Amino acid sequence: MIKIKLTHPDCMPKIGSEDAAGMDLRAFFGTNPAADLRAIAPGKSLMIDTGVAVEIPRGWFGLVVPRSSLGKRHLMIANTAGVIDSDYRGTIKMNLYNYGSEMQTLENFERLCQLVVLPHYSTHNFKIVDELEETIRGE
Amino acid sequence: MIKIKLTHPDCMPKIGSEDAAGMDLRAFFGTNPAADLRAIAPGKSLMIDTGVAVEIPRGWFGLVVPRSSLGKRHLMIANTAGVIDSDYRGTIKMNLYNYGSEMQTLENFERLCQLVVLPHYSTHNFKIVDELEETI
Amino acid sequence: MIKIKLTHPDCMPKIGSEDAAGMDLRAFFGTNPAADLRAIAPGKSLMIDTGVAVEIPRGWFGLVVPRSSLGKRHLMIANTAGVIDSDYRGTIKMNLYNYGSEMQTLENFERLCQLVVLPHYSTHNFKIVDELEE
Repeated sequence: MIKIKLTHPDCMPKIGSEDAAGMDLRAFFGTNPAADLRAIAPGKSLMIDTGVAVEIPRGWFGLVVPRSSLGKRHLMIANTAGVIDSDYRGTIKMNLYNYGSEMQTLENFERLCQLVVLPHYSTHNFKIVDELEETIRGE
Repeated sequence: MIKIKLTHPDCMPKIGSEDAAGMDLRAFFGTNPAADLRAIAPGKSLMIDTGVAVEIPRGWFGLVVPRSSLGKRHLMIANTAGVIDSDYRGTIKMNLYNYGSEMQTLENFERLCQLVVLPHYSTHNFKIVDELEETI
Repeated sequence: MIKIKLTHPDCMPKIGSEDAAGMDLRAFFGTNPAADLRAIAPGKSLMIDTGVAVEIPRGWFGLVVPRSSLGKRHLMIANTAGVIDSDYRGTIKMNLYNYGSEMQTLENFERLCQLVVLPHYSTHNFKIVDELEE
């Protein structure tokens, strides 16, 4: 199981169908009255908290990518894609960058990125060698 | 298996060796349009049909990313990477954005993006908790 | 296991905790003192050799994405993300594009991208179908 800890109950990611690859992470601007909206100007970035901390199982990791709706807004994750290790315990942040020409305003709890949980090879299970075994593709 | 449905036979993804991570998806502008080349200006985007609809096995999903040759052309997917759920049944689209400084032209049936099919954890197998466990 | 061939010993990817999803690929500019620093101006790109060639097991592949810290530097992989097939035997390259407004400089052997090794479905295990099930 993925264990999920929420800063506020409304940070709960949007769960899709049984077949969904991912769950939608939402902006969390806080609970104060002024937390209703935040704006990202063209060429600027904003570190957005999701209010979601996760315990991903050992052997898996979290991939954070934009929702397709982010594409129309010309927003991207500044570091392209978030990689959430299974030992990470803080809340997931989305550092969103405005590569378009118009200012983008976001609502509190708006769905912005997908969290997909995938398996990975153990990064300690490697061996340094002097030559690798050749293949037709090679290069 | 990956079930592949083609709008036109020339939409067939380019499948490489047994060891290839992904298959190459192609632009689809129609059978034989007069405008077989479409230009994308700097700062502009173009929604491109691949002509490819897939059924991906349950427990897996499709990741759509540019081919490496798009890097030199300064084209990205507007939403960075496509996420194709295993219950998606339309054709895959590539919304390509020109982030560079010069016009780029795409050709009908040109290979543009890779479709890699990857496993994912069930998004329903979660539990909300009050506190997370520290790490072993 | 993953087999790794390094052009120079200092190219060794940064290995993290046992839980780490990936290992950090480093810039490899050479063995020079002339190789200490490179600059990438806004709107420009630099093809960066990692000095790292890998033999990834069959059934798996390598995904190369920026480190989190590249986001603050407004550097991206020009082709968004690297896809390393299990039969690729050259060294991994990072073609880094400066999409921001400020100058960036990178040091030799500085950690830049994450390499994550993940399974992929066999692209030969497909059927061409007349019409799909909805």
